[PDB]
Amino acid sequence: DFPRSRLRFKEKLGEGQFGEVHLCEVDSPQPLLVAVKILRPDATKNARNDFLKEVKIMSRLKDPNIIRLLGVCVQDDPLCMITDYMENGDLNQFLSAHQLEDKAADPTISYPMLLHVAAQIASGMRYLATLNFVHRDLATRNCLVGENFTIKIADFGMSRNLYAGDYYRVQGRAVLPIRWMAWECILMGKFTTASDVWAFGVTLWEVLMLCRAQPFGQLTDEQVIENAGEFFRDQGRQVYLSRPPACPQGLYELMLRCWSRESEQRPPFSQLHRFLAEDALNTV
Ligand SMILES: O=C(NC[C@@H]1CCCC[C@H]1CCOc1cccnc1)c1cccc(OC(F)(F)F)c1
Ligand SMILES: [Cl-]
Repeated sequence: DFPRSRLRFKEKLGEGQFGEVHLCEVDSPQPLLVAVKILRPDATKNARNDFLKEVKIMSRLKDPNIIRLLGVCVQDDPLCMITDYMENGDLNQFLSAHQLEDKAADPTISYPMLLHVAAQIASGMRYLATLNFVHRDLATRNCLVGENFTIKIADFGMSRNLYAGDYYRVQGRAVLPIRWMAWECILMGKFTTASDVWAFGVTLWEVLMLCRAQPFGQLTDEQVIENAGEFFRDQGRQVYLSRPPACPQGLYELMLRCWSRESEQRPPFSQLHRFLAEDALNTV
């Protein structure tokens, strides 16, 4: 554990439904920067409950490419969660500020580095699958970036105003990231490792687009939901995300397998990782 007195709050990183995140300095660990989530000023009973469960969920997760809990605060202190500061923020903003390098002749990013980024996400999901842990909301907006393009999968929740358009809302219902969701998820509301594979396909599409466009960006929420119906009825009228310019055809055919109607035919994270780390290198 860790005493709240030993933290030096420095600035504000973001706001959540039941907490808020600050960049803090630690002088006497056991100039070290860390990210700390604490209760919001208007902390409710229900919010303290969700905060404590977040700590329990996060305490399961121990992998180089998954966010890790470095510690929590002593019991009689006001509640806190401490994790590594990821200095380049979320992956969506980060990739947005880069463009594909022009090998012929603003920071840039090469195709092999994009593969490297995608492969780390795949490895993190490989780990989650071994725990039978289902993420439920994989997307570039929920990945963090550290030094040297290191990537860690996290989960900000669905409340950030910046990504409001990524979630479909109906009064009294669960909030749904429908443009990342497998057809069975949209129709029946339930999430599996196989639907995480589907979301990974979309996330891989994002990375290869350098996050310059929303998935199915020219279609409405209602058209995206109706597309799930076309997967169900299986009469060849369903549509897919198109091949990104940075994406060679061999890699795109792997993306497409992530959107197979049958869950069993979607590739496991072990195979996705192997392709991204090895096979995709002869397509460079
Ligand atoms: O990520 C999760 N919760 C949010 C986390 C809470 C602790 C304080 C930091 C904050 C993220 C922002 O962190 C920053 C932000 C900016 C710069 N550096 C760090 C989470 C929650 C449940 C399950 C989970 O597992 C997996 F992701 F697998 F779903 C991950
Ligand atoms: Cl948060």
